[PDB]
Amino acid sequence: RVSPACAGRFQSPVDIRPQLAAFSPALRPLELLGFQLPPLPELRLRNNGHSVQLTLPPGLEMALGPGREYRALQLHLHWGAAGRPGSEHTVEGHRFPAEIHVVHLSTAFARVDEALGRPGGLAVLAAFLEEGPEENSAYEQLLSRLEEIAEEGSETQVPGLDISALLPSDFSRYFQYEGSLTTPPCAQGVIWTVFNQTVMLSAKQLHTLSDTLWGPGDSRLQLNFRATQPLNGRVIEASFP
Amino acid sequence: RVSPACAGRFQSPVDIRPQLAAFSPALRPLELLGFQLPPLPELRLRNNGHSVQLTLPPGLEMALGPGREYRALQLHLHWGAAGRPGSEHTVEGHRFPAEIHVVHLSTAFARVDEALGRPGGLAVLAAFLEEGPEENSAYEQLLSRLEEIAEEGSETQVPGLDISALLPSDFSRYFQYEGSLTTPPCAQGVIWTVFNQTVMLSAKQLHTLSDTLWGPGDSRLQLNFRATQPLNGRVIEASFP
Ligand SMILES: NS(=O)(=O)c1c(F)c(F)c(SCCc2ccc(C(=O)O)cc2)c(F)c1NC1CCCCCCC1
Ligand SMILES: NS(=O)(=O)c1c(F)c(F)c(SCCc2ccc(C(=O)O)cc2)c(F)c1NC1CCCCCCC1
Ligand SMILES: [Zn+2]
Ligand SMILES: [Zn+2]
Repeated sequence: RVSPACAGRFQSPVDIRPQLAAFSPALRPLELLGFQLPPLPELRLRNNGHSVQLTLPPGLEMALGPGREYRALQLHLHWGAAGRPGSEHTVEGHRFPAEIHVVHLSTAFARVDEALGRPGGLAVLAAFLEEGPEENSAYEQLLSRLEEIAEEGSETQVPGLDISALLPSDFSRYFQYEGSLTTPPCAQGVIWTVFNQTVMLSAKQLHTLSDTLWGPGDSRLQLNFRATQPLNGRVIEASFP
Repeated sequence: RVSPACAGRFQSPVDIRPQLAAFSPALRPLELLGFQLPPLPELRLRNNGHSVQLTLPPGLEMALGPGREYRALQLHLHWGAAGRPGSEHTVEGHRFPAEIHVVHLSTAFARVDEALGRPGGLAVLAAFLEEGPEENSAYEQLLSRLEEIAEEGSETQVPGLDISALLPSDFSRYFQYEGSLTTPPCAQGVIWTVFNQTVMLSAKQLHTLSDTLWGPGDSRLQLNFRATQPLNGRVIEASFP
């Protein structure tokens, strides 16, 4: 009730139906610069009670295309529980075990509050997390620290790492649509890019993610995804036919 | 010299090469509501020395897509001289006799100065004017008042008119890209939408447009178009296959 933007017509997340997506060959491969960080200075990894977030340093540049430039602010995760998936986006009604969001600010804006609700002011890179056979070493750097931040509102410093190693290797094949933040204030104008390729974590890693953190009260931080929102006439674009 | 933004990477106008345009079926028909203005109140028509400009009232609403809405501010024209075309955009190297620009402000920005340089802050609808056998009634309402404002800096008031009648037939067929103002300050982040189809004016009308107005000094106000700029990797989109 408190935030009217959460009742907007063009909200996220959405159910991606690839057959109804529009092939748009203007959608070129995503470009990331400066994501391969040195170990120092350290970054802050926080259990904010709704997700686990990693705050990103200055100098991480992302482009959705020529002239569509962004700076990375933060990344965070959405996940489920034992035997329950918890991605935000779905594909043909299928929910994936978890989802990573890397949130960026258009280089036309100095602050988030100026970008909120402005077209293209914020851009999110989203990838699904699925079970694979191997321990994912980039994820392990964060997941091995969740026990330190089990309590709601706690944080810890972690060394810099290759942030791009938390995303799929295929930056060419993706869906793109305009939507909203998935937490209040649910501001619209957010460009969502959802990778075709998924990222693989071990079963143990997925369990660590869903079973370690606590939220508000004595409740487990689990199932922290927003319900699917209707496209309401928006057409999802795809970078591939 | 005065405006370094004019040497930016993502400037307008550009040469449109339809075979290299990217078709995206997500580009829906343009929606223009409130454009059928009544005779009163009257509108300001001004020779500002670079173009002739019609100030538009509040209530002219335009959408480039779902939730991507705009309000029209003004329109103005670009033209050549006797036996010389003066459109700004070109199509496969062909320059048309003239070009009309309807400039709009995004409904996420209260002021033009906030929108300048921000992606999608300003949106321009552009149409080519070419020679036809018949006098165009819509354009005559404006062209017949240019003699009154021949001197640089002079202005008059004209009755309200159907602004949409100045535009081409099919609102589903257009090209679109992101670029700049074509005059200082050459601000980037402008969404340009160029109709596929043209509008037709008589040879007398086109002569009236190019031969009536005076600029700065004792110069005729003619050939008021900027040179073609490189795409620099931008891909022009098309709303039709
Ligand atoms: N999917 S999402 O991008 O909308 C998103 C969510 F769905 C989220 F659920 C979250 S976590 C909840 C918001 C929050 C709460 C507390 C704190 C803190 O105490 O430090 C920080 C954040 C979350 F942090 C984000 N992303 C944030 C949204 C906040 C405003 C925009 C800029 C940062 C991205
Ligand atoms: N093609 S374009 O849209 O870039 C464009 C031009 F190429 C133009 F050439 C123009 S006219 C030149 C700018 C100007 C000069 C004086 C006055 C005045 O004293 O009233 C007003 C305007 C012109 F007005 C516009 N459009 C205006 C750009 C300048 C003002 C900021 C944004 C509104 C659109
Ligand atoms: Zn999120
Ligand atoms: Zn213009």
